[PDB]
Amino acid sequence: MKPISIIGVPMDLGQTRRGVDMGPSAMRYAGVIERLERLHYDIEDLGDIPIGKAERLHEQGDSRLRNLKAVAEANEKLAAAVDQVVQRGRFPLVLGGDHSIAIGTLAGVAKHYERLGVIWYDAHGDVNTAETSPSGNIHGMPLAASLGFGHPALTQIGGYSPKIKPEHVVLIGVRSLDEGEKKFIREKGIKIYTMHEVDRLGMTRVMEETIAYLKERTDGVHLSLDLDGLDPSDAPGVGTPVIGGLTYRESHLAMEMLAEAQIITSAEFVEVNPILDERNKTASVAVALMGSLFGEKLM
Amino acid sequence: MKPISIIGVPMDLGQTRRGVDMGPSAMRYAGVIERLERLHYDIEDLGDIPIGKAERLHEQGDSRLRNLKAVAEANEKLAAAVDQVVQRGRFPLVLGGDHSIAIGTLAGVAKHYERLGVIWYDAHGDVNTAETSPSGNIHGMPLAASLGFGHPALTQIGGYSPKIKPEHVVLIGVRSLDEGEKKFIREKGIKIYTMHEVDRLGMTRVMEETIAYLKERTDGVHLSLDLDGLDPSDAPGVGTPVIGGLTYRESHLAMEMLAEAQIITSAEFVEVNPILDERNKTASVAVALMGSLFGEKLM
Amino acid sequence: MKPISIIGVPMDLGQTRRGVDMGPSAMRYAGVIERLERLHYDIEDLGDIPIGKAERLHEQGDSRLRNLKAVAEANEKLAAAVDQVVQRGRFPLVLGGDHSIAIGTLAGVAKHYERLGVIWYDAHGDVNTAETSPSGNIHGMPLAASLGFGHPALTQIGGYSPKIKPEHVVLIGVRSLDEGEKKFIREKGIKIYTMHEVDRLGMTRVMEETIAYLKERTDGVHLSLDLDGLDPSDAPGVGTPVIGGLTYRESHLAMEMLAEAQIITSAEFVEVNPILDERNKTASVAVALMGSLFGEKLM
Amino acid sequence: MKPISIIGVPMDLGQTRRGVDMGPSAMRYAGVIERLERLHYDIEDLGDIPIGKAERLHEQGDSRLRNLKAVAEANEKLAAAVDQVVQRGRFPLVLGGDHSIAIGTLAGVAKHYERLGVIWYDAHGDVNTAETSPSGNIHGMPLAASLGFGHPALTQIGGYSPKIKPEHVVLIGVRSLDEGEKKFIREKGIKIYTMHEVDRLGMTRVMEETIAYLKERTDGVHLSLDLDGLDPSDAPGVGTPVIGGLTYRESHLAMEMLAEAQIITSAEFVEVNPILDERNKTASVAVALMGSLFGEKLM
Amino acid sequence: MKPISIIGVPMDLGQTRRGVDMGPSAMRYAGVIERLERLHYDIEDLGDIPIGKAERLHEQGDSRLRNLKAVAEANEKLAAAVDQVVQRGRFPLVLGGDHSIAIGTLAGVAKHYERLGVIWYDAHGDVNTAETSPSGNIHGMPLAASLGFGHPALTQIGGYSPKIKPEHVVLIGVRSLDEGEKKFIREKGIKIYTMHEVDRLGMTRVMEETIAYLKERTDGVHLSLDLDGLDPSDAPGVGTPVIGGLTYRESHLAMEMLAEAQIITSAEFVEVNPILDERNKTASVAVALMGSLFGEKLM
Amino acid sequence: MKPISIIGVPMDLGQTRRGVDMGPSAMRYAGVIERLERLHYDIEDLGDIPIGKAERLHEQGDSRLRNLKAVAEANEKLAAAVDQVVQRGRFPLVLGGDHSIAIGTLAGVAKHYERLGVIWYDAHGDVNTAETSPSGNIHGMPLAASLGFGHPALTQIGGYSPKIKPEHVVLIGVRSLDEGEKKFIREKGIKIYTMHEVDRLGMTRVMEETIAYLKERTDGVHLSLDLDGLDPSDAPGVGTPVIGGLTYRESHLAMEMLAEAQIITSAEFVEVNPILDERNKTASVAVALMGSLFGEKLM
Ligand SMILES: [Mn+2]
Ligand SMILES: [Mn+2]
Ligand SMILES: [Mn+2]
Ligand SMILES: [Mn+2]
Ligand SMILES: [Mn+2]
Ligand SMILES: [Mn+2]
Ligand SMILES: [Mn+2]
Ligand SMILES: [Mn+2]
Ligand SMILES: [Mn+2]
Ligand SMILES: [Mn+2]
Ligand SMILES: [Mn+2]
Ligand SMILES: [Mn+2]
Repeated sequence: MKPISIIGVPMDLGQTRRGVDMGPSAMRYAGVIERLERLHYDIEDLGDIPIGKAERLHEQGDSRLRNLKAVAEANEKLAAAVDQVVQRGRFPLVLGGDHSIAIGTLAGVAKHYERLGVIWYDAHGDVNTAETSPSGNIHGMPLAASLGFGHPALTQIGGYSPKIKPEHVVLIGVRSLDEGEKKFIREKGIKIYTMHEVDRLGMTRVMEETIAYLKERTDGVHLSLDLDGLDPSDAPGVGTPVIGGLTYRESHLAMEMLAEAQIITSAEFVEVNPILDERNKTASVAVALMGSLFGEKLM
Repeated sequence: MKPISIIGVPMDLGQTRRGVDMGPSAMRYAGVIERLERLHYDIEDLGDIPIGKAERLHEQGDSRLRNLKAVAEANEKLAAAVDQVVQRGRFPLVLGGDHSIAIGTLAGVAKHYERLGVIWYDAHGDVNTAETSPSGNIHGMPLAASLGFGHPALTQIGGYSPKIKPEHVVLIGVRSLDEGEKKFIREKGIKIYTMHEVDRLGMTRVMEETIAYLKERTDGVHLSLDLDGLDPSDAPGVGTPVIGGLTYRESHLAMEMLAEAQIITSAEFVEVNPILDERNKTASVAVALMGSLFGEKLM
Repeated sequence: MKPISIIGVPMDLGQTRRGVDMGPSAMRYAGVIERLERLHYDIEDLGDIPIGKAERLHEQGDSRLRNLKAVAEANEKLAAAVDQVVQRGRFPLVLGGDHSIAIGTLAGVAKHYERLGVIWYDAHGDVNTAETSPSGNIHGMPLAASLGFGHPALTQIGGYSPKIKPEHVVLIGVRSLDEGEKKFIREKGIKIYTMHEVDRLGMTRVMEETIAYLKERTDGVHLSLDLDGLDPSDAPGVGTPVIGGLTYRESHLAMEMLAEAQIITSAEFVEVNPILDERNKTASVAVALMGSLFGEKLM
Repeated sequence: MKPISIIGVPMDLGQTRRGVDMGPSAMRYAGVIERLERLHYDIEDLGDIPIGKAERLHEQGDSRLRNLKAVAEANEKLAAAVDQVVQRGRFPLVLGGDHSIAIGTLAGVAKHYERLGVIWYDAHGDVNTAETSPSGNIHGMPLAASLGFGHPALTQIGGYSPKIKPEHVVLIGVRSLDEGEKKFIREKGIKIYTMHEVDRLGMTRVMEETIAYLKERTDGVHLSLDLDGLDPSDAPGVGTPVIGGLTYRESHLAMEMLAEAQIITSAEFVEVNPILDERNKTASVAVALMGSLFGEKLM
Repeated sequence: MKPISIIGVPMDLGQTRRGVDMGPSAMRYAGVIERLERLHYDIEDLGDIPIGKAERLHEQGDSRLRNLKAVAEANEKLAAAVDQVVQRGRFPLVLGGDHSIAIGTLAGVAKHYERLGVIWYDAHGDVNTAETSPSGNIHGMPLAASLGFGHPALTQIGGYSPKIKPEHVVLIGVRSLDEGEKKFIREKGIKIYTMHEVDRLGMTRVMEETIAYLKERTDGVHLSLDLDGLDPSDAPGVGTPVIGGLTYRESHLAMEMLAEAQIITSAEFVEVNPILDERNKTASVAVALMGSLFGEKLM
Repeated sequence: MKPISIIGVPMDLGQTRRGVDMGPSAMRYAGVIERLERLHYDIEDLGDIPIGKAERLHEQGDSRLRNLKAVAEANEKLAAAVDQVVQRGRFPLVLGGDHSIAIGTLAGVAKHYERLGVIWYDAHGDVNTAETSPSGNIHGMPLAASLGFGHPALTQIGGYSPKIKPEHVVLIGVRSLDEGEKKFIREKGIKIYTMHEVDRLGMTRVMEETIAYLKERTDGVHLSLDLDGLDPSDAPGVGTPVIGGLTYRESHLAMEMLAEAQIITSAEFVEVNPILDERNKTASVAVALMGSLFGEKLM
């Protein structure tokens, strides 16, 4: 198996902080390195991408895009870092705060694939644009931006766009969308398994369908896992908790299936928030999930 | 869609209080009005039904029927209020404390239908009578009384009985019954999905069966939802918590299915107890469930 | 039905204590006696088996087998006590601390059956030997020892070995194994339903398969239930909690199914740890499960 | 186990013959006696119930009820014979032609049970009445009549009615119904697993659900198996073949499950028609199924 | 519902006859008209498209495209007839011999839809071209030709091409392909459920996936059912029987699901061959399937 | 891939002939050579092993072992032939009559492996001994003999015993056993999937479990396929047909799975009986199964 390179991006740049910047530190504390070493991986921790400060009481920036400069600049550096990791033939594993970092991760990865697919495991769709976002928070726009729909500053990160096509994205666990997002998912024809579908189909079927779909049409698959995809009972420490989510068992099963499938070529675990967490529980859950993603088997 | 009229009944009249009288206040605090307005409903909050005080230690009374007078009188007023709401062509949404208020809600509603059905979502069956009740608490007798079995002060509320037939009732989530209640359910032939059946069949099947059953034999359906039907992990703040209940996901799914089905013509969310709740969590869960019942869709 | 005899074994003899010695007391506090009496059983509480003190860091002993003498001696007594209970035609119900006591329980029971089967409900396999155990804790070796694999001091308890054959054991809820344990399960061909299988098959199917399997090849079945088989969210108070376990609902269903099946001829509920418990919750869960195992029905 | 008494009823009394009268003879030829003796049963063959000749043309009668007198008289005698068998503490095994004989079998059996359940394994519902039957054939009315619906001549056989309640009947394999039958099943609330449900659920689940349902509400269960419940590829020799039926494997499985369950207290295998059979194949299939029902195990 | 217009195309134009020209007559004999009338449809039988005689040897023939002129001319007329039926707002139901007629049916239908989907139920893929066909039989090329890959004579029928896009086609029951066909399916990315997938997934899942797939991307769906998709045990009378096919039960279920889905806007049942049939069995099977496709329900 | 060498053994040496001696000829007629050549294999047909005539009545022969000399001598030659094929680095494919030839095939193969596993696909167990056999037919003893149980004449073939260990055998499709055979399977602990297990688990799961089991404990696997493992509807022409068997689809799937698995190192298709076959159907089924076993894929 190829070596892994961890990159942490302690970003918490929404209009107001959510504590997710501490995510990387918490997951490191939970033992992500050690967990992966036990699985016999050659893994390195490149450290963290530097993040600019958020907008003070009065600074320059776009109303419709909170902390656009800092967000874009951080993502530009991440894109470079991720690109290099891939260049070196290593698997990039990005740990983060804001899901906004998916813009940077996909920017560095996508250029290396003809048809890169994406499994967006999240409670939210993240397909807002400056036009549709009620808040202007870029963390609610990473998927749209990566599809080539968003502010120029975000869609062009890495020097190109789009990074992926809508037919190569599969949303899982979604249970919170803005009307514009519903319209977007709908009009762009993005495959999506809302909690409703998981309830009616069961995670095993959802995963089999997802894996088969992407496998038959992509040459690499990126897993963008937002911990809030899980229910707050299992993952209390997240930036924006939403009730009615995926259980740890469903998520653990999903990771094992992806592992077996061997389709994931890059991944990122984001939005861990120590402020709402209980004794680093969520960070530990993230690490266990990474463990399964990377081959850990119960027998 | 027709307008909605909310009626609160802050009743906590068992032998000893359980804190459920604060349920309506908590659900209002959780934003029930606002939640429904966003769905574009013409909704009004009629306020609360006045409740008489509880009897003390050694007052004159019926020990087989704790606080019979106050309970009956409050239910009589509620029946009148509900009746008028239906008269006005509005949907009655009763919020409450004791599940005893079902007697009043059904009294006001039933007379307006030829074959009114009932979905009793609860951890308990509520089919005790003065003869079978170990406690004498009327909150453990609402369903039986509404079916016409029990003591007269309760069965005659609204000026008639019974309000419904056993063949039109479906119990869901039951996991706590007295021997007499098991005998009652059994002898009266009441359809029931205990936690065992939900476990073996899955909520989607349980709801499909329920919806079809009632649909093919009633002209209106009343939803009497006791928050303790959900597991205390999801709904800690209830009058009488019972372990091993329905998850919020199963309940959310159930409400969405009922909404799609369009069979619910009146509803009541009861037994919310702020004293055992965690930061109004259960009240918020009640409101989210109401949201789904009234059309809120995740996509 | 035959009478029940409860035997408590307050053992907490791993290298370092885990608080499980308080398990019997906690379960008695949760009302195990009363619960069973209500089901109309003739039940007695024989009390507790005396346990020798643990060894201190620099004392002569066996590093590969922590507290071997005290563990072996306590199990020898238990075996005798259990044997007598069976002799009297009573059902032995052992309550405990360390799962090591399974050696004693099986020693007293097995000799009374031609083909005794075992359902090992646990988060761990407990099939380590002095050779494979990283810790040397005997509580991680009870199943192997009972199968005749391990150090003579444990395998010979009761004056014989093995107590059971690998084809008559079914592991359920396993999610934590040492490599040697994986090899053992594998090479010995022990039937096992890891959390993965429960996720894919569902508890109803797992239990039907298990019950049918053992029923078609044994003349008695022993249930060795380790509370840590349940998820720490339901059973926080256990010696060695492991995330991703069985829910109380799945476990309650399992017990009801076993009861219906009438195959359990002896049982033991172990590893309850008051130190990590929340208001005797886990002890209460243990008692509710016992209640189901012994006939308690929700309707 | 109790002794078995075989009773043959060579009835072929629809408007026009279907050859099913030869059913008993064919099943005897297929070795039903020998098959059961090998299982170590004390079994006797009481012989055949005498059947009156059918109405031709210039005979006073009714079109709404073909051969009502002969059918009724034969069923009256069968009821008596069956009654006596039960009186003697023996298991009544009726072999037949027309499924109309279920009227007689149930008449003799039911009176000996408080809540007799029925598993109706058939391609048809058999719930027509003189009013709903397009043909007037009584073989299409046995279940309805036994439930107390139909000509008094049929509903009163044995001197009472109804023999069973709708809540204690489970139809399996149904794939051919008249509109009135659909209405009947629907309005009476008879549990039914059409070929659609078997396809979606699988026979193992169908049988587990059926067995549990009846077990939890009856004190005896009668199996009324019409060979046409099986697909004509497995059972070509039947009175009224209908494509899309149960396989021999599903039926064999069902019989094994019922045997395990120990719920069947009486049974009848009917509608075998030598005229459409291939080398007594269907008769042989009936006997193999009876073998499984009575304990024959493949290992 | 809209009216139906049946069109028969008695074509048997492969290099050597297969008897499928008699298909339309056999299906009419099996009662297709009467079957649909009972379902209350306004249906007409337009009769048959005239078919030119086949080349013998010493004529203007083509070993790469057997009977190209007659095949093309017949399909041109069929296209016109189908077009007119659609024009009239009627549902075109084409009955046939060679599956080559799908060229004509799709030519008349497709032009009326933006994104016409196709469910190709067959034992074969029918995606050969003059270049890849070992035989030169056009009946092995209808799907390819309709996708725009084939001789101009076939691809241009109706005055346009292609009639459909590969993303809108779903093959079901395939079990017989030429290497070139495997390459074609593969390279064009046509969704296909071979018998292998049906075996592993089950027909219910195959149909749910298929229906959802096409529904989310087409504005009309054409069903091209080749009776050889069914196993020769159920459908013996077909032009090119292939062992290991779909059962009548799976096919019947499929038709019911499509009916429920309401996605089929045109259909054709082809390749019925009276010469290999047993008492018009296959023709009767076709009619029962049409009955289900058009609303016939077993309850 | 390595070359294949076909060896035919036209043996029909039970007490009375069953026509299976013609099996090799029928499978050759069905095109086994041609089928494999198309898959691009270097394959040779070594011809047939000479078989001695059988005893009549007034001739030397053991009733407990019908035709022991001829059977043993034929198997001795076969063992030699198979041994040499393996020596040459070729895959031995034995075609046959009596399943007794498994003794010879395993004798020639096993010696070349440390832990040879066996998949015994059959309607019968073939584990009788001279002591347990009701008939004395050696064709009902090949598995037992190969396990080292039976007449020295059979157990010692090839100059050694046993050829395999019980832990390395998996029986599939069994549905016909003698009591002694049940005891043998049971006591020796041979893994077995009776038709019951296939019904409850489905062939995909049965095969996955089988493949994994053997793979994790053997260095070569021999497939001993008796055509009677399939249901007589699919494989009518077999020596001893037994109703209720595996479908062609399940068998075809099984072969495809084994092929994918790459675990089969030798194989034999036996018991084909032209006398009960319909137009060489069973022989053609055998060849299609061999085609799948050797790589034939439907897409
Ligand atoms: Mn996000
Ligand atoms: Mn999120
Ligand atoms: Mn209640
Ligand atoms: Mn309650
Ligand atoms: Mn343990
Ligand atoms: Mn444990
Ligand atoms: Mn019938
Ligand atoms: Mn019938
Ligand atoms: Mn075709
Ligand atoms: Mn075809
Ligand atoms: Mn054999
Ligand atoms: Mn055989």
